[PDB]
This record gives sequence, structure tokens and C-alpha cells, in this order.
Amino acid sequence: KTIVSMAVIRRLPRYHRYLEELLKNDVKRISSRELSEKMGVTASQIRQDLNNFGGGYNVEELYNNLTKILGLDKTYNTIIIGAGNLGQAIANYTSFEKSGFNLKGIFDINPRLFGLKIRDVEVMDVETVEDFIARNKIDIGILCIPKDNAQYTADRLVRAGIKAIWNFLPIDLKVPDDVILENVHLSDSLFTVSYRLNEEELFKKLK
Amino acid sequence: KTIVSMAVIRRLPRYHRYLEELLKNDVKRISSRELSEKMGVTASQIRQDLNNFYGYNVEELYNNLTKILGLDKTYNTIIIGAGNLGQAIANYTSFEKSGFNLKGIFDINPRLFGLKIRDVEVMDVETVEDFIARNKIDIGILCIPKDNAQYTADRLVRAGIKAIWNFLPIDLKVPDDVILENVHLSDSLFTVSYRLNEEELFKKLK
Ligand SMILES: NC(=O)C1=CN([C@@H]2O[C@H](COP(=O)(O)OP(=O)(O)OC[C@H]3O[C@@H](n4cnc5c(N)ncnc54)[C@H](O)[C@@H]3O)[C@@H](O)[C@H]2O)C=CC1
Ligand SMILES: NC(=O)C1=CN([C@@H]2O[C@H](COP(=O)(O)OP(=O)(O)OC[C@H]3O[C@@H](n4cnc5c(N)ncnc54)[C@H](O)[C@@H]3O)[C@@H](O)[C@H]2O)C=CC1
Ligand SMILES: C[As](C)(=O)[O-]
Ligand SMILES: C[As](C)(=O)[O-]
Ligand SMILES: [Zn+2]
Ligand SMILES: [Zn+2]
Ligand SMILES: [Zn+2]
Ligand SMILES: [Zn+2]
Ligand SMILES: [Zn+2]
Ligand SMILES: [Zn+2]
Repeated sequence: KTIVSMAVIRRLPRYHRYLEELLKNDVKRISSRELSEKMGVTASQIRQDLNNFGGGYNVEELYNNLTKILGLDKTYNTIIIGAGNLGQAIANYTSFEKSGFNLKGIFDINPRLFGLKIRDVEVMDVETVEDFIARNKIDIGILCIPKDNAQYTADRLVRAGIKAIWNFLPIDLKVPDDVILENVHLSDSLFTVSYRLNEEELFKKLK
Repeated sequence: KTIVSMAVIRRLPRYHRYLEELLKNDVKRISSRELSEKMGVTASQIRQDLNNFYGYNVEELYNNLTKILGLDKTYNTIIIGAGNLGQAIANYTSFEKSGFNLKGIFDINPRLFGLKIRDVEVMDVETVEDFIARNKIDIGILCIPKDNAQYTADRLVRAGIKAIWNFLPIDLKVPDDVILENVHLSDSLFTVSYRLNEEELFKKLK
């Protein structure tokens, strides 16, 4: 659990992106109202969210403060487990590196892939991962393996001292309560497309 | 824009995930207290979300959410970009089970044409507009590099695609009758750096 509610926490990266978009179009200031319009959050909720962290808005300053709030002024040592399609897609997303997420190694069970170069890292045998985590002070494990007996792999990361798991698998991983588990569900985005495709009808029906 | 507000709409799939899991777990009813916990939402907010459309019957609320989300219908999708991300999306069979039937995958790379993915073969993207019209495609999933991607999205739009599910970190322009949903994995990752750094943050704030 967290000092600030997850509901607020989950809005923070969206404010951050949107302020990045304004800072990059040289927009100097933004009102509570334009900001609320764009975010679909009430102006007063946005005030409240930001009030957790100190005292319209100067774009560059709010941006910089959100960068700080989000921990993006620090470095995280990451590894990726699973060098398949998803693992390589994530590995090649160099924008995460510019935000402080330093990819230190990538691990697979498939000898076909051992030695493959992605950016500056070589795919290594997952056999050595627990050693690697402790040798390299790894903070985050990104999990992109198939789901079968995945708990076992999770357990190996946890007992090697990982601090957080960014999990793409569609199961419930069990981790101790001190370990951060963030589960990705791309369906949550996809299902808003089906919603919007059918919303007009849906309402025809209800009335 | 939408009849219901986007904030409500974005919580619906998450309600549906949780109810789905209660079902698989053979749980039948669920107090609004014990529901509201997990949602980390207020029973009162859960109430007001559903209100746009003492406890809850699990299978009932679930079926209602399936219908609200349009998940009782079937959508034909294509994938543009047969690289790492497009293949990860192609092979994720849960979407299929939810009504998202993959009809075609497209690429520019002559070395991929005919490559078999699940039950689909990779085709030249030069044929994508004919495909769309021939096959009544609803949703195009963009998994290509960023340069001149706007052109590709235009092709999909001119050809009558209804929706685009965009993974590219750029702002596409589409007309007001096309749905555009942008994915940002950073919105999930940056909550991991927030949580790891939170104690430090609040020590430094005080
Ligand atoms: N969260 C979501 O919304 C989505 C989740 N996914 C999931 O992401 C995961 C990865 O997907 P893809 O890359 O398409 O699969 P893939 O088959 O391309 O890659 C999996 C890789 O993991 C390796 N692997 C298997 N067991 C391993 C182990 N114990 N340790 C290290 N490596 C191991 C395999 O050798 C393979 O290289 C799957 O679980 C998939 O279901 C995929 C798409 C969307
Ligand atoms: N939204 C997010 O959070 C994330 C976004 N991405 C993005 O998704 C995209 C795909 O990434 P990867 O699959 O790793 O890249 P990739 O380079 O592995 O694959 C791209 C594929 O697209 C093909 N291609 C290029 N232009 C095309 C066009 N006009 N039509 C059809 N095919 C075309 C190429 O031949 C190649 O097969 C990239 O833009 C990447 O930055 C990746 C990870 C996370
Ligand atoms: C990403 As979750 C904790 O709502 O399964
Ligand atoms: C997901 As968006 C329309 O705020 O870039
Ligand atoms: Zn071993
Ligand atoms: Zn889940
Ligand atoms: Zn669960
Ligand atoms: Zn964006
Ligand atoms: Zn934007
Ligand atoms: Zn049109």
C-alpha cells in the first residue's frame, strides 16, 4: 500500500504526459479549466491531487514538479525476463531509458536467443538471473514470459531481492507485501474502443 | 466525444476484470464494501458509474458490464506492423475470446509476406485498403515506427476503418467520426517509479 491513494497515483502520469505536450509546444501557462477539460477530471480534483505534494499553472514548473513526484529524477536498474516478441518490443522502447529506467540485462530460457544483441545488452540464460540481480542491484523485473508456472519465476526474482515487478502476464502473481507489483492489462484500453463503437446504440436502447 | 464521460468509461473494463475473476472463483454475490475495497473506488463512485446505464449479484453485474462495453458483439481487426509488438498483440488470444477476431496482418517487409501467424498470414500493406473494404474491418491496430505513420492512418481512414488502436507515441489526426485510442505503457511504468520513490519523496517534503 501507499501514502497517496492509487486513484490519484494513476492520474499523475497522465498530467505529466499532457504537460510534456504543452512544454514542447512552448505553451507558458495552463488554467485549471483547460487542464480539467483535457484530462476529464474536475478542476477541483486536480487541485486536490496536486495538493498532496506542496503548493492556473506554470507549465514548465508543474512539469518539473511532476517529474520529481513520479521519481523520474532517479535511476532504476531494470531487467526483462522473456526475450520474445513483447520483451523485445519493451527492450527497444528507448524512451523508457531516457526517463531513468536503465536496462541492465535480458533473460530467456531459449538457447536460440542466447547472445542476441538488443541495444547494448545481450540475452542471457535465465538460469543466472538471481545472481545477476544481486550483483547488479536490480530494482525492477519486467516479466514478459508465457503464463505457465510463472509464479515460480516471480518467486526467483523476489527471493533474489527484486523490489518491483512490472507484470504483463494475464494471471495473479503472488508477491510479498513489501514488493511492488504493477500488472499491465492492455484490454483495459482495447475495451474502451468496443465501448465507443457501441455507445450510440446502447443509449438508443436505454431510452 | 462521448455521451458518458471518459473517466467513467475508463473504469468499466477494470470493473469487468474484477467481476470476471469473482466468477471464475465461483463467487455469486459481493457486498458493495468488499467490492469497493478492491476497486479502491468508493462504493458511491461505483454506484454513480453504473447509474449512467445492498450488494451486487456477480454474474448479473458482469453480464451488464459485458453489454455496456460492447463485448457481446464481434469486431474484425487488422494489425499494421508485423514486428515485435504486432506479433505480441496477434498472439494474445484473449482478445479473440472477447470478440476481437483478427482477420489480417500487414507489413512493408517483403521478407515477411506469407509468414503464418496463428491462423493469419502476413500481407503487403499496399493491399490494406482493398482488404478493409472486402472484409468489413472495424479496428486497425497500429504497431509501426513513427515516421510517416500519419500517411498509413490516412489509408485506414479513407478506406472506412471505424477505429484505430494506436501504439505509436505520436498524435495522429483522424476525422471526428473515427475512434482513436492511444496506448501509453509509460502511464503504468511511471507508477512503479512513483511507488519505489514515495517514502523518499515524503521524507524530503516534510
Ligand atoms: N498484458 C497484456 O495486455 C498482454 C500480455 N501479453 C503477454 O506477454 C507475455 C509474452 O508474450 P509474447 O512475447 O507474445 O510471447 P513469446 O512467446 O514471443 O515470448 C515469450 C518468451 O519467453 C521465453 N520464456 C519462456 N519461459 C521462460 C522463463 N521461465 N524465463 C525466461 N524466459 C522464458 C520464451 O523462450 C520466449 O522467448 C505472454 O504471457 C502474453 O500472454 C501479450 C500481449 C498483451
Ligand atoms: N505505446 C507504447 O507504450 C509502446 C509503443 N511501442 C511502439 O510500437 C511500435 C512497434 O514497435 P516494435 O514492434 O518493437 O518495432 P519493430 O521495428 O519491431 O516493427 C515494426 C514493423 O513495422 C513494419 N513497418 C514499417 N512501416 C510500416 C507501414 N507503414 N506499414 C506496415 N508496416 C510497416 C516494419 O517492416 C516492421 O516489421 C513502435 O512505434 C514502438 O515505438 C513499443 C513499445 C511500447
Ligand atoms: C492492474 As490491477 C491491481 O487493477 O489487476
Ligand atoms: C490517451 As491520450 C488521447 O490522453 O494521448
Ligand atoms: Zn535452476
Ligand atoms: Zn489481471
Ligand atoms: Zn486478480
Ligand atoms: Zn500520446
Ligand atoms: Zn497527446
Ligand atoms: Zn469518414
